[PDB]
Amino acid sequence: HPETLVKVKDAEDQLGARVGYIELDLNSGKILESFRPEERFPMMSTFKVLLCGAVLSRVDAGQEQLGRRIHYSQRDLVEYSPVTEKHLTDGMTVRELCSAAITMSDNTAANLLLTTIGGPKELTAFLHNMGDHVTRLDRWEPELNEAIPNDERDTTMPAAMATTLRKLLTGELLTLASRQQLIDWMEADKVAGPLLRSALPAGWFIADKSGAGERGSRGIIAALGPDGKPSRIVVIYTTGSQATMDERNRQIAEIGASLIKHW
Ligand SMILES: N#C/C(=C/Nc1ccc(Nc2ccccc2)cc1)c1nn[nH]n1
Ligand SMILES: N#C/C(=C/Nc1ccc(Nc2ccccc2)cc1)c1nn[nH]n1
Repeated sequence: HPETLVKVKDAEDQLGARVGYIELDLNSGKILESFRPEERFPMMSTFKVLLCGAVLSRVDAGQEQLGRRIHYSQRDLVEYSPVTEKHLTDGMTVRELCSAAITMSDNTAANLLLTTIGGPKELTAFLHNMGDHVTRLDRWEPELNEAIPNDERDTTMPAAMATTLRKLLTGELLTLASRQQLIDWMEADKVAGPLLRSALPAGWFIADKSGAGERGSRGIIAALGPDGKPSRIVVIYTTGSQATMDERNRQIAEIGASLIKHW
């Protein structure tokens, strides 16, 4: 609804940054609303959903098993690895690693899983092969969050990301088992999900993955709807802001309030 585009432009004014925004009907894929749909923004940890989509595609093809145990060492740990740093001794299964990557944004889990699929080049190839010709992963955690201005490494476009997430959650790319697991991991997000669930009306469904990078970069991808069922995908990215979190969070509050008011 254009009143939500007003809030998006309000956010650009107040944040001093570019905001990219899409609402997509989950059933048809129709763009309901867009702002900078085909500009590039760093994905940050929102890529971890696409990563686990590629992992589940391999599980579906018998190329991977969710219960396969992965071992690793102290020198593999990168910044912000709250789950993996506790299983050097135990190791973790593929399923636990996707859970940690998606619900806790665990960076080492993401890097372990990237290795399993062939690295950033193969994630990019997976995306291209499902019709996303622009989303690209180039680097590993934590460098892929660098967000250098004008750098196209590790970026998506809001519209491509929205279309890609709809395909993963509801298209024929993944089996029913896999598409349900992917959305279940997103529904269990511990980072942004509890805040969004609190803010939405009672009983709403939300499944999401957020990300944060350098240089003010932030983003969220989400499937949400009333009455316990998702019916829309919403993608928001921003980069370039020097605002703190107070001002940033007031801005998303305003966009989200409008999205719901005009649903
Ligand atoms: N201020 C401002 C900006 C607004 N852009 C924008 C882009 C698309 C729309 N689209 C729109 C569609 C229906 C009703 C009303 C509006 C509305 C606003 C802007 N700044 N830089 N690029 N766009
Ligand atoms: N504070 C505050 C408010 C923010 N609430 C709100 C409402 C809906 C959302 N939901 C949301 C979902 C996806 C992307 C972005 C946001 C997020 C926040 C508010 N003011 N009036 N109504 N809600």
